[PDB]
Amino acid sequence: QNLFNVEDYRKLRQKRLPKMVYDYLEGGAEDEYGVKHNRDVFQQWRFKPKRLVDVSRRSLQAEVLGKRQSMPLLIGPTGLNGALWPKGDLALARAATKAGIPFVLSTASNMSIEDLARQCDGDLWFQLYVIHREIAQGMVLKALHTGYTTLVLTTDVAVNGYRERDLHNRFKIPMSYSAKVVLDGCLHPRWSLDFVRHGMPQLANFVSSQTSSLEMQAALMSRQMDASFNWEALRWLRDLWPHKLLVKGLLSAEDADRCIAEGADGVILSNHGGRQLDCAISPMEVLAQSVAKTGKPVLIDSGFRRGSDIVKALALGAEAVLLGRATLYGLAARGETGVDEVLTLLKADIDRTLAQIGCPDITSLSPDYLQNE
Amino acid sequence: QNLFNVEDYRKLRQKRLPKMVYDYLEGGAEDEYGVKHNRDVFQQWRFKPKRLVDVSRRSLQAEVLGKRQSMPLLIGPTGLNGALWPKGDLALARAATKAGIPFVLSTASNMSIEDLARQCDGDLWFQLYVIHREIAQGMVLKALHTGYTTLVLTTDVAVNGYRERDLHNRFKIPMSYSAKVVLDGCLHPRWSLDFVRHGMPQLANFVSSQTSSLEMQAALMSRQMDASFNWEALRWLRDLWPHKLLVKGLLSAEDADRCIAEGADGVILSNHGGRQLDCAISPMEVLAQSVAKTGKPVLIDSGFRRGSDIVKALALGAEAVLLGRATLYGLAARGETGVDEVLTLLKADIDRTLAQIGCPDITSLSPDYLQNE
Amino acid sequence: QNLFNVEDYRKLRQKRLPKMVYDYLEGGAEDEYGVKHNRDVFQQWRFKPKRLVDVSRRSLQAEVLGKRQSMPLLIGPTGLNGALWPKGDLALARAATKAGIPFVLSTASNMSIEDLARQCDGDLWFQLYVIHREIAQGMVLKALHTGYTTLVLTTDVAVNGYRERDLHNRFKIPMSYSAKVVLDGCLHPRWSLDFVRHGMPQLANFVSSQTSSLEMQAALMSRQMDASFNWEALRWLRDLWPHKLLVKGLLSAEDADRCIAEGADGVILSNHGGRQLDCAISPMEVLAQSVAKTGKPVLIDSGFRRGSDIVKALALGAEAVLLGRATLYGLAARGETGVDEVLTLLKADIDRTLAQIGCPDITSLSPDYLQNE
Amino acid sequence: QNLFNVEDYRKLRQKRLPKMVYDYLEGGAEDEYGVKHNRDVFQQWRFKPKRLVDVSRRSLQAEVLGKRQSMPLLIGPTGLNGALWPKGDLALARAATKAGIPFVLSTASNMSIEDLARQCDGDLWFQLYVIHREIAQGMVLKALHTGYTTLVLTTDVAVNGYRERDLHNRFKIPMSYSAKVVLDGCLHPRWSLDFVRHGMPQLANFVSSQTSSLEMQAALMSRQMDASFNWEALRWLRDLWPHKLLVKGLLSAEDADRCIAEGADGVILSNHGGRQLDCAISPMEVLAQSVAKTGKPVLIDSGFRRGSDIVKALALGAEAVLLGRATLYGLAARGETGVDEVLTLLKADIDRTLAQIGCPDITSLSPDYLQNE
Ligand SMILES: CCCCCCCCCCCCO[C@@H]1O[C@H](CO)[C@@H](O[C@H]2O[C@H](CO)[C@@H](O)[C@H](O)[C@H]2O)[C@H](O)[C@H]1O
Ligand SMILES: CCCCCCCCCCCCO[C@@H]1O[C@H](CO)[C@@H](O[C@H]2O[C@H](CO)[C@@H](O)[C@H](O)[C@H]2O)[C@H](O)[C@H]1O
Ligand SMILES: Cc1cc2nc3c(=O)[nH]c(=O)nc-3n(C[C@H](O)[C@H](O)[C@H](O)COP(=O)(O)O)c2cc1C
Ligand SMILES: Cc1cc2nc3c(=O)[nH]c(=O)nc-3n(C[C@H](O)[C@H](O)[C@H](O)COP(=O)(O)O)c2cc1C
Ligand SMILES: Cc1cc2nc3c(=O)[nH]c(=O)nc-3n(C[C@H](O)[C@H](O)[C@H](O)COP(=O)(O)O)c2cc1C
Ligand SMILES: Cc1cc2nc3c(=O)[nH]c(=O)nc-3n(C[C@H](O)[C@H](O)[C@H](O)COP(=O)(O)O)c2cc1C
Ligand code: NA
Ligand code: NA
Repeated sequence: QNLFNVEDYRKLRQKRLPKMVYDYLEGGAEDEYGVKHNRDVFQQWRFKPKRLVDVSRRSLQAEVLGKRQSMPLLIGPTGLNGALWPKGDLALARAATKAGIPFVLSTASNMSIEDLARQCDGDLWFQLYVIHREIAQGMVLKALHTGYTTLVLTTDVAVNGYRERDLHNRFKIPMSYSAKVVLDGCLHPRWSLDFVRHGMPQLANFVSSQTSSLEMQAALMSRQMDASFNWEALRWLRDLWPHKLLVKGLLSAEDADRCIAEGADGVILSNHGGRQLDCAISPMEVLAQSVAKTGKPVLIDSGFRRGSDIVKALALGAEAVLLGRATLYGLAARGETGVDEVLTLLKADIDRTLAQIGCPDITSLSPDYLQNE
Repeated sequence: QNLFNVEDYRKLRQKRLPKMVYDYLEGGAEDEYGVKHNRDVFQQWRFKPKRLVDVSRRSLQAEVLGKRQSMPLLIGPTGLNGALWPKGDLALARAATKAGIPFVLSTASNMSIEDLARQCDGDLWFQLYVIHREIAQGMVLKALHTGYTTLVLTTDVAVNGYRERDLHNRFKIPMSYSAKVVLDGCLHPRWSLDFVRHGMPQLANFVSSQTSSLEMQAALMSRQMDASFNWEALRWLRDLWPHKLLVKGLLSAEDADRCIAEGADGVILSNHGGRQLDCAISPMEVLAQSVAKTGKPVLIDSGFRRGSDIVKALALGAEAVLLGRATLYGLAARGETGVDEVLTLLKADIDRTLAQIGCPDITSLSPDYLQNE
Repeated sequence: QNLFNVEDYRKLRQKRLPKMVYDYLEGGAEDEYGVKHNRDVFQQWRFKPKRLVDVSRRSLQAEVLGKRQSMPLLIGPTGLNGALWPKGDLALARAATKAGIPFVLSTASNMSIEDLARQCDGDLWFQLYVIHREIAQGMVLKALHTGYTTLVLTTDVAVNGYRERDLHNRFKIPMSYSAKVVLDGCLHPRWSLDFVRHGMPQLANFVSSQTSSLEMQAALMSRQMDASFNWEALRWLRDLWPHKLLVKGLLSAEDADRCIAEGADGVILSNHGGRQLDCAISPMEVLAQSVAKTGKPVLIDSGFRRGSDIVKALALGAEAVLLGRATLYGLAARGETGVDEVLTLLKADIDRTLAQIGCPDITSLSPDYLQNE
Repeated sequence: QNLFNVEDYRKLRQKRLPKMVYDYLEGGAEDEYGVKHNRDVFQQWRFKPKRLVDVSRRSLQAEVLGKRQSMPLLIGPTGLNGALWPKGDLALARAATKAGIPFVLSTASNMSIEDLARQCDGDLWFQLYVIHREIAQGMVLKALHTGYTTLVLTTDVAVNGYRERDLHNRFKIPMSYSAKVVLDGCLHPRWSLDFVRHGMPQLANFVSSQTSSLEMQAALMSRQMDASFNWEALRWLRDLWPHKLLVKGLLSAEDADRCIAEGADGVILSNHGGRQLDCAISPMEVLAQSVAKTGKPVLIDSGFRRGSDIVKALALGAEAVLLGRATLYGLAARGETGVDEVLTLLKADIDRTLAQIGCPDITSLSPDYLQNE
């Protein structure tokens, strides 16, 4: 284990995964100015430590939507985790659970709402795309009836982002074979062996006797995307769903406030990890405004790789941070154990950062610890 | 092939064109800080999407100078397109009309005012350089009588810009042969064959028994450039031309306002794609100001390569964007089909961008969708 | 040789030291954005020279904590200098005294408090880490009774910084052998020979019959670090120590002011040379503010390599600058002579800088000689 | 002649000159952040052209210190031009004269005050270092008696800058032979042949039967530098010199104003081409302030390579721009003809720039043509 940070796991993923799958994981939209901006924006703050503060007893635990967890991270929703590691959705969820944090299941998961709730008893969240009311109500109810605590509505994939790595690779659900496909698979024998042994992953929440192939399932899922979803549909969802409701994919304090007005319990500021709109702002640019404007839980993702990144968001008011690629690196490098190791480092990293800035209780973070640069 | 954006066609044009011709198309003035700045300035804005907006039915069509077109782009005027592809002016013109947008013919075209109007029935514009009243009145009249709808006066080539790529290549109108020339032509057989079969392109609006070679046509054209053209000459032109009149090459709101005061119907903010003055501002720096100061159509060019670039200019108030090199890459790679394809990508790209930022009708764009950085 | 500045000695140290030891000396925390920022920040000021000032007689001497020295530098505290050169602590100490400046011995030195005082008669300072009162009182007392004039309390190593060079190299106190270790030692025969002849360096202030190996000494030292050290413990130390007391590792004027309030004689602004917290501010960002807020001696370190760096800190109000790596490069390249030489270059460099900016007496420096940029 | 700008001549110099001489010409002080800043600062302004202005008749001529010249450039003072080209001082002066502009002779020239006035009838300036009154009065009077019109006092070389290229090369007046010297001379046969044919250049203003070698002359010149020269000595000089007096090497409006108060007719803002103090401001940073503060001629140098650079200084108020390296490139590349060609380009370049920004009369330049960026 010569692995000391998230980036060491990224490097390991790139060796195990075929170029085509790594490009699906790593790529962003168009020129990828956005993913770069998602990282660079964190250099806009530096730390002003408070010295001679007793930090001998540190606590990372905190309340997210009124419920205590061991640190303010979550494993956020990502589709097709089964391309990365067998039963990857369950790997992630078990690691989140051992680490004391929630896991968010994707509409596009390779393991169904119900199979995951049957095999793991952590705090499971479900994320729903913007889709047409009928089959949406079908998923929401399966999540209700199996004990999912909070529902996430992702609003930033009405239409698909223009990801040119996937276009250059021809990475699309009807795959077939190719000079490049076979070659890519052959130079990555560990993954290909895993792939033959276990088979093509399925869009498990679209499976049935009648839609029994991936090509069939994806076609159904894209037919269900609803680019007309508006504030009215959100009220419909608020009324259908009795527990915690969050709106994901927002990039303004104004939309954040409107979501709360229509009944949301909180929001997730996000640009989908730079995968949807290359020239979108980072959510860090509207965090403090959205926190000040709403007074309700503001969570955030997009670009987080280091404990200092996370700490900066928490000091500006964020209730918690969702990990996408960071823990996905652990998954495809080393499976469920990889995810455990990444969360173990990030916890140690957050904990070390709190020590060095003189703030022993994570809930007492504030901009006072930041220099604006 | 793998052609998914404008840059992929640049790569393709660079392979087909001989180095000297590629350098005439691509180059800018002196150090080329200006062409660089023309691209970089677009990073001064990022997008704040509005979510939970119905974007299932999008419209790109808009009024330019009171006339509806399918999207707010134009193929702007560029000279010597016949160096890029046989009958290059008509190719560009036929593609613009299929796509539903105007095409602007250059004073320096390889096909004459009249011959283009006899071969294309789109919305044709004519651009006139600052030149001496006599032969200017001649071209203006040919254009009026052949049904051109709009006249644009280009005001930024009083003197020739200092383009050091052409100087180092010895790319000048008395060409002759050389070790390098022949070598360049021989390494580009598709283009050289096209050139041998079809001959030396000619300045078609300067052809006559007396100026029967390209050298004589260019000698005449540069002797006709009139660095004294002032506000008086503009009024003279305004009285001579009864239809829509635009002034191109402005880089201040004050000059824009004066152009409107002297009867112009609108302006084109431009620095000639960085080809005339390396240290000129980008026209994006004075776009919002010119829109507020004149209240008349403000169009713009210089630097546009991505749909996101175009959308940012439209949200700051521009009526439309003219393309120079972007559609010239398609022309020089694959002719009229290449041009079609580039316009097809840019229309889809603009449309996708509108979807992602939550603005379904292009006419409702505003700075509200922008963050200034 | 061709040794004309500090960087030339870095190049020389890098050739003699094995890669693992060079990485312990050179490395910083995590991404090393901090060490980079420590250098770059000096570019935020440029010089406005005053001309037609008589600068024929220049003086570098100045009062630090009321005591005259030949120039306003100190060799600050660094641990494990014996890894760089035999008797490295004494070499540094003997060179400082020849140059007329204090030397600060580290808690983590390879030569004991008492043995250094028996072998050098300069102005010796002792730096104490934040540790448990019992053995702290022991070292403080050894230093008082052996004639140390100043005590500095380093407050920024509650927890160890995350230095990934050492982790990737497996550079840890239970070392052992390896393919890479032996290879590294064999490619650096001068250093390896020195190491074989002289043995494993020891934490000399933690030596006893029971902690008779380096592993045991380091085990003891890290168990003695006291993350609870607070303002109360500082008063305790203030009463225990009768002479000059400084607090090192501060990064705010507010903490500086509190340190003065609790009896300290001055402070050292520091981020431990970027080794503890990658995203910490440079202390130059809070230098002028700390000087104005306390009105007491404000010293500084972190990033200094050029005489111009030093002069800029002095014009903003700093009483003196401590050197870490700069004089360690001289030590590891050429021992006590290397250290002498580096101090000789830096004194000449400071003196030349004063000549060029028209300020003949170092004590009259002021921001008036600076432009903020 | 494939030479279209100053940089093409720099490239040519580097091939003809031995590395050691090129490094003396090109190098700056220490890290050479200063020369880089001297270039980069010009990117802080861009141009806002005025359109539809009659620029058919352009004039470059202007008054410098009340005397008309053909363009507001000067060839400024540089020592050891005879290392670059035989009788280089006379080459430069003849080119300045054919181009209609003054030439400034250096104290450190390879041709004496009197020999140059005997062989060229242009507008000759003399620059004097800060030196001890006696031999200074000897040079000032020779310049007076031979018709030099203006005297320049250079105040920024009290002590020598720390130029590490010269230190690495051992480029010092007692040269001798060496592995590197002979090798350098052998790989540059054109220059070495020139050097044997004509001999070691001499500090011609320090020549006599008694100080008849370069080693003797340089020793005398460095003994005469007077780091005590102050405002009193300046008044002495003002009284000794009856014609125009300028003070060179200033970097503040305050010193500029003081020079005028003590009788100077104007100042030259300069940092000696980045050769004296790496971290000095560019003089462009205090140009507009010095122009506004004094109301007397403010000239400038340091960093000028392009006509746009020059134009920007003139629009901020500068009376004229002195060239150092720019015309020295022409000299060592191609002798007197090289200097002619460089000035011909720069005139064409200034003239083209005025056309493109719509300002036909150079005296009507103003900040109105600039955008601050
Ligand atoms: C405009 C909208 C377009 C829709 C965009 C949809 C993009 C989604 C990408 C679909 C990829 C389907 O995910 C599927 O995963 C399987 C197993 O995990 C992998 O399987 C495939 O890739 C590997 C690459 O070496 C090959 O060895 C294998 O033979 C091939 O079938 C691919 O990853 C893909 O077949
Ligand atoms: C601290 C202050 C130090 C004082 C600084 C003084 C630096 C000044 C540099 C002095 C160089 C004297 O300039 C003199 O020029 C002659 C002819 O032009 C050149 O002559 C020399 O260089 C060339 C290099 O190839 C050799 O071939 C030749 O044999 C050698 O003598 C050198 O340039 C130098 O000898
Ligand atoms: C491969 C991949 C698949 C994703 N799938 C989904 C998804 O199915 N549903 C969703 O709401 N967000 C999805 N996301 C977005 C993440 O939830 C999250 O917003 C993003 O990854 C955070 O950016 P980061 O990767 O830099 O941490 C996906 C992200 C990636 C990288
Ligand atoms: C090869 C080339 C030729 C051009 N010729 C003309 C021209 O003849 N008349 C004109 O008004 N503008 C001309 N232009 C400028 C363009 O009309 C347009 O202003 C510029 O290309 C826009 O910048 P862009 O290439 O970055 O899109 C030319 C540009 C290029 C690159
Ligand atoms: C190898 C090394 C060891 C150090 N050891 C100590 C130490 O033991 N105690 C301490 O207070 N500071 C220690 N420091 C920090 C230095 O005292 C000083 O604050 C820092 O080196 C200044 O930055 P600079 O290297 O850029 O000059 C150490 C620094 C280095 C590089
Ligand atoms: C090789 C060289 C020698 C110089 N010698 C002198 C000199 O003897 N006296 C003087 O006043 N300035 C001298 N200068 C400074 C120039 O006069 C001028 O200030 C500087 O070169 C302008 O910067 P630039 O080279 O970027 O144009 C010298 C500059 C160079 C590069
Ligand atoms: Na299910
Ligand atoms: Na003389």
